[PDB]
Amino acid sequence: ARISLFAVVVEDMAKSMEFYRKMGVEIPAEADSAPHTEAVLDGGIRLAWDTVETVRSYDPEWQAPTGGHRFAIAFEFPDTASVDKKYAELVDAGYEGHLKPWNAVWGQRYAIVKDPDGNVVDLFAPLP
Amino acid sequence: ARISLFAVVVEDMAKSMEFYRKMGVEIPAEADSAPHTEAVLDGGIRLAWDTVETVRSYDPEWQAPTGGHRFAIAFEFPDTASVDKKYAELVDAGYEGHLKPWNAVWGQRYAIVKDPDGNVVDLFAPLP
Ligand SMILES: CC1=C(N)C(=O)c2c(COC(N)=O)c3n(c2C1=O)C[C@H](N)[C@@H]3O
Ligand SMILES: CC1=C(N)C(=O)c2c(COC(N)=O)c3n(c2C1=O)C[C@H](N)[C@@H]3O
Repeated sequence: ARISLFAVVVEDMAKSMEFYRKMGVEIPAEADSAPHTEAVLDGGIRLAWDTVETVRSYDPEWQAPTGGHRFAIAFEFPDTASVDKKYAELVDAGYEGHLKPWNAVWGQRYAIVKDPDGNVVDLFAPLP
Repeated sequence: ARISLFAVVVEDMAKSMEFYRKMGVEIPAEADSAPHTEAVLDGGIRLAWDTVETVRSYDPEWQAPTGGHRFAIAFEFPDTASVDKKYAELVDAGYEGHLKPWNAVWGQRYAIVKDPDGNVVDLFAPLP
């Protein structure tokens, strides 16, 4: 078997797409009306989003979680200043800043925001 | 920016690695002792796991969620019978089967298991 796709459950497709569009993700046209949307990553792994309605049609037991994230999506920037700047742009836009940029022990400038559903999105670049 | 990595928070690295090894993922040697492990996917996107201890060193607010998944990892199989068989192998091994194989409305044989931490893992193949 091969990992082909990572999927995220969204309360509101259009609101989630606004966020991922801003992150730079290539979002299919008209995705705001879709029950399921896919973005294509290098190598052809897919990032997909499904509405809650969609999920409950085959997985009615689904309920949102509460509390911390089990997962994160990490976006790489071409330099460390770009991390700080994008963090600032996202907070401005009203997105939740979770952890302001810092120099991480593992050698990257790092910062953490949340998507509209509260999913963890990491911003990073390698340290000089 | 580019999506570079997807990260999962694990309570027990060795137990999570046993699971992902069984799914076919190429796991670095000695990963059971690591605070952070990465697997490489086509195109060079990384799948990473971090221990809870690791996460709390910079994100002490982290707590596990409760209830449903916000995310899933989807593995593709070369044919639909392989879905049923792998589902069975995983349940045998003691992993939680969440939804037994079915023919999904979107045109795939599909099944859902949970990893040791309760994360959702999809098994699928396209329908003839
Ligand atoms: C409308 C629709 C699709 N057109 C689709 O392709 C798909 C996939 C594809 O999944 C895979 N793995 O390729 C999955 N869902 C869907 C879905 O609802 C809902 C599921 N969450 C599932 O992931
Ligand atoms: C020990 C260790 C690393 N060697 C490492 O490389 C890394 C990354 C790399 O992340 C990126 N994006 O490349 C991230 N963490 C770590 C970490 O703890 C902990 C974080 N959760 C973070 O994701």
